[PDB]
Amino acid sequence: ATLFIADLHLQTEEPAITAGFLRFLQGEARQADALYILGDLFEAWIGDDDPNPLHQQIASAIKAVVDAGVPCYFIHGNRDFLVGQRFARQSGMILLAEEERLDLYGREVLIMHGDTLCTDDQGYLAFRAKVHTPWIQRLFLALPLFIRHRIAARMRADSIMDVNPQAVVDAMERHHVQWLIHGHTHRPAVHELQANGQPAWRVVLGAWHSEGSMVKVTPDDVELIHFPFLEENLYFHHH
Ligand SMILES: CN(c1ccccc1C(=O)Nc1ccc(S(=O)(=O)N2CCN(c3cc(C(F)(F)F)cc(Cl)n3)CC2)cc1)S(C)(=O)=O
Ligand SMILES: [Mn+2]
Ligand SMILES: [Mn+2]
Repeated sequence: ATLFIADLHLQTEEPAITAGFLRFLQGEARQADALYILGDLFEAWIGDDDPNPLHQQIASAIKAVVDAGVPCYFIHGNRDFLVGQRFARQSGMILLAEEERLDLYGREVLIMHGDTLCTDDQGYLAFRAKVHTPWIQRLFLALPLFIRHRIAARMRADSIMDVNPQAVVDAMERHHVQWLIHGHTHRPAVHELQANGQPAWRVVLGAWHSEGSMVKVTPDDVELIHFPFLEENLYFHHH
């Protein structure tokens, strides 16, 4: 089986989510054929030179899954678009483009973070166009670390709408697929539509707010799965 997760929004202020992700990496992830992280792994990112210890802890935990034989892939989200090749090397992850077409046990499946499907939010799209401009990224990354931290703290306070239906059909027909997996919208669901004159499905991941969420693809089915962060130890009413 192949696993997909997204929108964990890891941050030091939310240690329970970090604990849940480490348990996931130590258990379920080790049995997968591959692990895809479709964006928003971190709540924020200001560059791979950030000494934030959470970054090194996450990188080591993912690297252990990679060393165990499970290839791990990453597509950027709107929160962590500055994740670069230095962190990819530390974690063992492979960085993918904003859109990729996968063969999963015969299925042609398109994957993306999903924010590019939100073509009605012109305000966010203008932000995305700016922060994805290469010279703007290079200029920001050249700033001192403490300056970048101050900018990000203010910009987070300065800065979710849903996808546009026609944008979904356009992407699914551009890639000629009947399956699409994405996150960003934080609305876990399975939507049936029509693309390429045939039934098609858009599978949406959930954010790691109170419980975990993943999509598991097998040769036989597609599974949207919700699970608790930590080991809920059972313990023991009247008639
Ligand atoms: C969907 N959302 C939005 C909806 C509408 C609009 C935006 C978003 C949105 O995604 N905003 C957002 C994303 C990441 C962070 S950040 O803290 O991680 N960080 C990243 C690096 N970053 C700069 C800064 C610059 C420069 F200073 F030059 F401007 C350049 C460059 Cl290249 N990167 C500083 C900030 C902070 C805010 S929403 C509800 O916010 O989630
Ligand atoms: Mn998200
Ligand atoms: Mn997002």
